[PDB]
Amino acid sequence: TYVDPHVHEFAKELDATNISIDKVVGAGEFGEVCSGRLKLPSKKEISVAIKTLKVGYTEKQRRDFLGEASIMGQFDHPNIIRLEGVVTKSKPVMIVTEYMENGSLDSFLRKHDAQFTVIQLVGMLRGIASGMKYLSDMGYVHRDLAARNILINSNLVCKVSDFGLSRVPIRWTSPEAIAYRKFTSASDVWSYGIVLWEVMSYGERPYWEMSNQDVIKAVDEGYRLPPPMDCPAALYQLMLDCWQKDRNNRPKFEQIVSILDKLIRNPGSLKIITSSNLLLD
Repeated sequence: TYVDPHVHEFAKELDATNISIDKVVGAGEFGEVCSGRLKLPSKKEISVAIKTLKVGYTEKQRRDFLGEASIMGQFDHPNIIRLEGVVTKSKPVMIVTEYMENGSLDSFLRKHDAQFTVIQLVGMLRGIASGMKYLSDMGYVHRDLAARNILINSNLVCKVSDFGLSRVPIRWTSPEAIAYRKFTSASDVWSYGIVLWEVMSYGERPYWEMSNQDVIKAVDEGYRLPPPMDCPAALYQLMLDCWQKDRNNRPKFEQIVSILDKLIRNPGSLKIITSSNLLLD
């Protein structure tokens, strides 16, 4: 079980002598983002992502910044970004996480439109579902599950990131969560359906640039995102199931993992294909 903080309980204090910065990767919400190397206590050296808190931060910025680490540090799963530790006893304050060579999944897929096999895409999707199954098992609702918040490593393994918004983005949010803030693991399953569409669409924006008001109304009326080009029937059906109006009828993450595993095991089933406008379901 996840425990809501809203920390040294769940984050290791790293010695900065063990951190080296290699590359600066622009700015983040709270400070700079870079990558580098971390020397572990066993002397092994690994690549890491490093984020710092800006000079002259406010106490609220510090709390929000480190709050993400206190959440991430609760999880230890191959499809959830690993927290290596924090530096708080010296400034700038830092959060150190596993390095992901290929960055955010949506921007990565946009660079490689139609360049992966359907089995490669399903492998990515299975990793994301496995990470979500763990988070939901822990009682955590993500609330911001989207391809931009999944990171992908050199071996194409996808891992859930960005713990800033959840606890024990209209296009990605379930209708009930929009209507009255009913956030549950089933609203994360809705979001997963959107990520499934993003992946199969190679990082197309869900609902493109539709007015937010129209995204809300259309989805409420029963309209759904259309099948991506050449989308396996099984995967479009999975999207539709994740997008059931009644949250009790959506699959659980465990079922999603199971569905994907069966597709990986019988790849011929992916050969059955479905045949900027929404479809009435």
